Amino acid sequence: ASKKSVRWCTTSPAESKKCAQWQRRMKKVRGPSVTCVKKTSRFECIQAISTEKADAVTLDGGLVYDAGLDPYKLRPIAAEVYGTENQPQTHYYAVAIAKKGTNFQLNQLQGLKSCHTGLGRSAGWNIPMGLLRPFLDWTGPPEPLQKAVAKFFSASCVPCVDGKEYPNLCQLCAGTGENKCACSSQEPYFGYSGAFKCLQDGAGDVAFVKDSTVFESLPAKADRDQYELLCPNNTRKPVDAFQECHLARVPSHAVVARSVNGKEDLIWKLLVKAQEKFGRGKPSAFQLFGSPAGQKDLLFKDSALGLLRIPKKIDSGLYLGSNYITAIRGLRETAAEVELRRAQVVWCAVGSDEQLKCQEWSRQSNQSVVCATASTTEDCIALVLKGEADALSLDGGYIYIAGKCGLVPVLAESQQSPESSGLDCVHRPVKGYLAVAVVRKANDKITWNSLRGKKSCHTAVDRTAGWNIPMGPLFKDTDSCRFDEFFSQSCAPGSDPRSKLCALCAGNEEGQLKCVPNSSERLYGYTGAFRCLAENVGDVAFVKDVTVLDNTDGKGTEQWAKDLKLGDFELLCLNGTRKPVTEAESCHLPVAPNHAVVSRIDKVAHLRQVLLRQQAHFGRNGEDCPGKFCLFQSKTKNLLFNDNTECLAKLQGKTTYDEYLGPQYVTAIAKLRRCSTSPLLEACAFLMR
Repeated sequence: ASKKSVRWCTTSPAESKKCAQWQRRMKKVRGPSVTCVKKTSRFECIQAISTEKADAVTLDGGLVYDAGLDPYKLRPIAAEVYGTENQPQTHYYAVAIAKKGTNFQLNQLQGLKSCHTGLGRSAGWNIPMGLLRPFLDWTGPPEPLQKAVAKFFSASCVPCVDGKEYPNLCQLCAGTGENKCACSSQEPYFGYSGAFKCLQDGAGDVAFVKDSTVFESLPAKADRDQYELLCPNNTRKPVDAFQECHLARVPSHAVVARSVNGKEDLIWKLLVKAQEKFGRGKPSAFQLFGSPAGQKDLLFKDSALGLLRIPKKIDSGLYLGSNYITAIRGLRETAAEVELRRAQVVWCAVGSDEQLKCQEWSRQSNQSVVCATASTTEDCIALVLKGEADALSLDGGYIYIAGKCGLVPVLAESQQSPESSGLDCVHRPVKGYLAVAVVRKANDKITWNSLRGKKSCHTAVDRTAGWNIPMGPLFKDTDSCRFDEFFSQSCAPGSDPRSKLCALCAGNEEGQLKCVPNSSERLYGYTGAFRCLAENVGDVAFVKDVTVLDNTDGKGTEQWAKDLKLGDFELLCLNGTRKPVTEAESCHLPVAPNHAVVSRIDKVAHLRQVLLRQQAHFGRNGEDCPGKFCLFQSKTKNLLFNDNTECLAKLQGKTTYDEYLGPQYVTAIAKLRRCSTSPLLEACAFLMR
């Protein structure tokens, strides 16, 4: 029955027959135990695996999606690999090409001519018609999508579609006689290359193919320049920019297993060894990837050439991706459900209090804003990645992580600048404080190159300009994460009390907790970091440019911050040189960043207008904030937003995270980030295999 073995699920006697020898050639090389379970559809299999009847089965994207839904909750354990020894691939991008010159965008396709790889195919039919659902005027499932499309496009070529039922969908095809619109290579414009030729010849204005088609059809760059890609943000971009400009991403078929009591490891071990003996390119008379003459793709894809272990963090939604899931949703929901989702905004509250404030703003919003809630900030990003969440305001460290996972900044949290300010904050962009390295002019043997082994003064451990920024481009070159083996002695609150990072710190008026991460530690914060330097302790201090000229000119604190000028201190430029705190715009590390609202490039447009409205009513000058719930007033604890940001300000050029955080900041963080891993980060790095 349920021996110490993986029970694979079969959906046809043939498939069931390959699993027969599959099991036996196994005991012969003492690889793991594999018993088969005869079923009659992957779907039956999904039910089996979920009720311990079986343990594994390999499914395709659409089924991986239904397998992961709330009743079964299976998850992808392994991905098939395609391509070849030199170029292995685990996924590709569905794209939309069109001749350069024409100027329609993705949202302006009504009435044009279309070329499709084939009815039912993924890149040529389901993904682009699922996404363009909002423009179809189609009831839903019962009505033939094919009639909705016949009315959307003037004419097209869709192989496999019914000629005398929907003539204009076969109008542009080129097969002759009884082969026009055929569902095979008999129809010239069939498949990827075919749908593409259909664009080249001029029969259509758009072709729905995948990332590589142009490159396989036009080896000459000169030729390829004549083409453009229609991006999901209604913009056009060159053909080798499919990475940042595609409709969707379709992952390789996957082996699924249950979440709870999945038997994963045992399942992978069986796969690891079987790949080793009967894999691709092995002597074996029986091969995992390959089927007899008639049958095809038994258990696995004949074309497959291996399996990759999928990181545990990834579930069915992360594996599929938001664009893919939306395309699926768009092909099975009602014009109602689709419109509701497209219109409302789901915020991802983090924590209980933040969930509460969100529910509240939900009421006052009249449902314009709705709430999803996670435990960590990372899970919130994951929810927005799989389309279950729409937005979330993040700090720079995470804006980056979301930037590496395909997310883009929507609105920035402009700083209120504390004690009063001025209106028109939606267009007046705050620059964010400049991180800098201040040094005493009474010190000539200490310049930003020659810092190794000097006395350093830090605000605190893991603080934007007090640590993360300097230690970043001051450790990028090397590949060690020993930030303690640099700087003889440093004061960095948040470090081991007895290490060299907590040697020069002060204490609680001397006597109590030393180096402790707070005001309870004299030389702490942009205040103590400047004190640590002012009082000849450290050769350098890392704080904000404003810390110097905002604590000097006999304007500081106690006895130390008196009688000390500004032209008395100095900055530390990456350019090796060094001038006064005045020219800090032309001599500084990077710019600390402001928190920003992050989301999917598809949701940006609609998200921006909804947030500016929420601001007009609940904003700092909102015609309803004092009167009824204030956006920027958290239960004093920075919920959903920072309690002292004036308004959400429009990004003015900066539209990516690279543009936003800045080249210098991305560099410091990057180095830093690869020292302290982010399971979600490696999850995203994997999805780009």
